[PDB]
This record gives sequence, structure tokens and C-alpha cells, in this order.
Amino acid sequence: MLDGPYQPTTFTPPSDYWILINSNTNGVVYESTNNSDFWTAVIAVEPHVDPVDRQYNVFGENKQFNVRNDSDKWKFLEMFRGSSQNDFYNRRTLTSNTRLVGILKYGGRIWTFHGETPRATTDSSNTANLNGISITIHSEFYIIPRSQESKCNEYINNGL
Repeated sequence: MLDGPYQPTTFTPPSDYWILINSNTNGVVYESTNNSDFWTAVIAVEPHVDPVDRQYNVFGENKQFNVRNDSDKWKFLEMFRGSSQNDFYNRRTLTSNTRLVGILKYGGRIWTFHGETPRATTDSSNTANLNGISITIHSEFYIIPRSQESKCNEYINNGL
């Protein structure tokens, strides 16, 4: 039940579907917010990057983040804030040779994968406004129903 690929766009998915983004370059992979209590932007860092300050345009704001990647695999840094006044901190990191980043709205929370392939695992983030969270996606993506999360886990950890 893997549908796609779909080209980069902005939308608000329904609950109960994994969005699986096939990142093909460094920089911002997606940006997601409800404009109240939830902002997440994922930043892709290519292998073998010494600590360095990099600039990224997220939510129309130029931000500087100090990044690194000591591993041969790509790193996907979740940058989160809970308020517009709050600084974007690296809340989770997905280290992956599969370049598959996932997001699901389910059960009043946002679910994403983090850890290191092929052992990456899901994690939840709370919000008081799940429905209002939209997403801007900068690479091609797929959709798969939550009922097939075992398959989604397989794709995140072992590839398409």
C-alpha cells in the first residue's frame, strides 16, 4: 500500500498516514508547523562533516545551526521549538543510509523515526493542535497507511 512518489509540495495530510520522504540532498528536508505550539524542521547533513555553522531558511526565518556528522551515513536532524520565541534545538537525529524520513499524525501526536538504521525506531511529540500541523516537503515522498507500519519500518530501516 505504498503510494507515490509525489513531488515536493505543501499540504496537510490526514491522520493515520505515514509520509515517507526520499531525501536526495543536504539542507532542509521538511518544515512542519501549526504556528502555535509545534515547529519541526529536519535538516539533512551529508557524511563526514566537521563541526560547522550552517544557515537554513526555515519557516521564512534565516537560522544558523552548528552541525556535524562523524559517520559515513547521512544524518537527519530534527530541529524543534514549542513556541515562536523558543530557539530550534536538535530534539532527535535519524542516522540513515536509506535516506527515508517519516512523519505520521496519529493519536493526538506527531510520530517520527530516529536512531540509526537498520535499528531506527518511532517516537512521539505532543501538541494541542494536531490538525493544524501542515507540512512543506522539499523532496519526493510516498504515503503508506499506519496499518502498514511494519512495512514503513522496513522501508525506513532497509530502503525502498
